[PDB]
This record gives sequence, structure tokens and C-alpha cells, in this order.
Amino acid sequence: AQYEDGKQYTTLEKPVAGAPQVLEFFSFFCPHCYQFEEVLHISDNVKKKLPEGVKMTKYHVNFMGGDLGKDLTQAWAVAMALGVEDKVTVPLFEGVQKTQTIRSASDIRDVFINAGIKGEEYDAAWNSFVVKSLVAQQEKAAADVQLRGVPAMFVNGKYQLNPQGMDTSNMDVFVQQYADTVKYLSEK
Repeated sequence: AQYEDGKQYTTLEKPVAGAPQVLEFFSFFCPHCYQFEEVLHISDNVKKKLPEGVKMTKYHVNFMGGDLGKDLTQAWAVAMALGVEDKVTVPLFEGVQKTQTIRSASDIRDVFINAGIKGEEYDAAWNSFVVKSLVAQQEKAAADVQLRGVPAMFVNGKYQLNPQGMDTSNMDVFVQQYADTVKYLSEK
């Protein structure tokens, strides 16, 4: 066929019940994730092609960057709780990988402050149980698919995108192939 299991996607031997419809995993430490988000804009091009009614979820992971990696999973929970993902994603990526100015939880916090989130609001969220449960959700989702690498995307807890079966000579064509594949998998 045009889309083949084992080529543009693989099927989870052990499907995950109750999984988000489209679930993307990343780390702010992950060089290919920087490309996906800052250069390719994968998340955004997938969104523009998703059928009506299917929502997109994006989670941070712990297994890169040690202690700072975990701080970033908690910061990403804060980002989701306050709904400020679109304001901190670029400076977090650039702070970790471009300027390398993020070395501590306080440096992470500075990013939010600079983005206009009140210190007192950031701190309340950081320490909140609502954020603890969001950290838990992120950890559980990654655990459910036995996640060992990022970037990664999963559709309906059943299918895992496989970008390595794709031509990268043109960055545009790769992104739309990726997006079109998510749409196809979504309609399965």
C-alpha cells in the first residue's frame, strides 16, 4: 500500500487504552526536538491537518538531561497548567540549546518571568498539586508506551510515527508527509 505498517509508522504490540488521540513527546535537551519544533514546526503542521474533533497533546520527558531534565518536565507542567506553552517553548529550547543559559531551576523560572508570567503565579503553580498531577500524567503516558527516545508521536495509543522511512532532502515535503501520515493514522 501507500502507507505500510513498519514503514511510515509501526503498530504497538501492546496498545494503550485511553491514550490521547495525538500524543507527542519531547525534551528541551533533545537536538532533533529543537529541529522538529523550531525549524520544521511539526506540531503545528500536524495540527493544521488534523480532522475536526481530534485534539493534540504534547508531553516533556525525564530521561534526558538528568536533574535539569526533570525540572523541565515540571516546568512544562506549569506551562500546560497556565496555558502558556506558546510563550515559553521557544525561549526554553533556545535557553537550553542555543544560548545555553538555562542551568538551574531558577534559570527556567527566569524564562517564564521574561515571558510575562508573574513570579508569584509561577511559584504557586510550580508548587501546586495540580502541577504534580500533570507531571504524573506526563510520566505515565511515557511509561505506557515504554518510551526510550524523542521526538516521538503516537496516534490513539496504537500507532507510532516512523520518520526514518522518509526523505529529508526537502524540509517542507518531509513535514507534510509527516502531517499527512498523522492524518491517515487518525482516520484509521
